[PDB]
Amino acid sequence: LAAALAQAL
Ligand SMILES: *NNC(=O)c1ccc(-c2ccc(C(N)=O)cn2)nc1
Repeated sequence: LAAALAQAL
């Protein structure tokens, strides 16, 4: 989950 969101950066 973190990675899925983190992609924004
Ligand atoms: N918001 N951007 C990111 O989080 C992000 C962009 C690109 C990459 C990345 C990682 C690894 C490679 C490689 N060829 O090993 C290339 N680009 N990470 C994060």
